[PDB]
Amino acid sequence: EPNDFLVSVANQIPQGKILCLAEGEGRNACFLASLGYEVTAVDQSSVGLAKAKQLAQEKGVKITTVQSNLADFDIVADAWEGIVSIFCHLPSSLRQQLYPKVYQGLKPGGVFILEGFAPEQLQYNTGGPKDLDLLPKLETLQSELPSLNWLIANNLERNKAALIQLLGQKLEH
Repeated sequence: EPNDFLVSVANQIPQGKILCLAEGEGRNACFLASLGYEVTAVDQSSVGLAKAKQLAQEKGVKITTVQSNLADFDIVADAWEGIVSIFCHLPSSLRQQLYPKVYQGLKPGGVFILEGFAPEQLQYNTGGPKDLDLLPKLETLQSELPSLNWLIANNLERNKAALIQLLGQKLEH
């Protein structure tokens, strides 16, 4: 059961290396790997990364390059066709550090996909962080990756959850 938004925009990611931020599970990574991508699942819990490998072995995908945490993590510039952040919530101070490396890590034409709780999610009891610092508005996230071409930018509310969905593509030279 991979993320529905991710399965909906998978066709927008050029074949190549895809990096999943704090993907823990392995359902999104294995889902993408089943499409022909070279995925690197990065998570902090060795218990999750270990279960990610097992799911890969069962789903028949030789793609699950595990990793560590995100705090002191850096990605090689122009090396990824896609970088996915599904419900990967971080404090403003950390997004200010990460996102710039995310923008630079993306090859021209590569995409950045995000799905997470909107600030109004605080009015619901269906999950997500309580600190508004980890719940930036859709426009604030966009300003953290300004040079990207936003193919999709949705603010959704159902009542139940408040979500933001983004698909940003790095321009061609």
